[PDB]
Amino acid sequence: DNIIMTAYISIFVQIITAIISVYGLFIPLNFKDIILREILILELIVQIIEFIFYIWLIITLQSINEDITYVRYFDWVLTTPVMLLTTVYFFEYMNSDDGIRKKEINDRDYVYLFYICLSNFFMLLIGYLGETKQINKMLTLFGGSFFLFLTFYLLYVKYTKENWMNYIVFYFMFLVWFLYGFAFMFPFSIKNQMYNILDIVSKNIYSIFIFIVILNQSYKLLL
Repeated sequence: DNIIMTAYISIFVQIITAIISVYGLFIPLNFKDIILREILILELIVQIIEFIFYIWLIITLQSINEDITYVRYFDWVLTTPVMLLTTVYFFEYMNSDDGIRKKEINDRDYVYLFYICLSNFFMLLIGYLGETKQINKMLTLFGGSFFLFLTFYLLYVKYTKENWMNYIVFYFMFLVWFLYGFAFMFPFSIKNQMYNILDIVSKNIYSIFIFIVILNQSYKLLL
């Protein structure tokens, strides 16, 4: 019953986060802060895919007859590249001397951003092969972890600066994504409970963070 309970907890946070995010879109922004709204729009698009998966899950769990963990990959293969792009946009926001927008970043860096998303795709493909038992768990863990490390290395060396604001955002995200790999080791129920709660942290906490940064930047404009 704890897969269902953790799914409901995840859905609860998704709904409240979506409401917060929509109000966030309409907060007026100073010039330098425009990219924060570009990030929040993409986080809301991630939420649409996440929500469709979670409604599918709670309906499916009524009559589970097979191990449905692999179905998460149809969400992740869409959401995780968008989340890596929004992370790049947020690092560029933090670290850039004057105003920066996603078009400037995309137009400049599309090849490198492709590399990041291709590394991430290989991580997911290896996970999917392990989840569907087309390769053994040990090969899945080692190959998946290799591409997780490559993704986060490529992100670090291009987009971070050496300060504690950067270390918090980078290492929080790295640890949370690593813990999806940790979950892979566990039996059906425990693994799926872990994913249900991890999604709150990887997706919804990120949205709430961006909302609070917008509110902080814009508070004086609002009042």
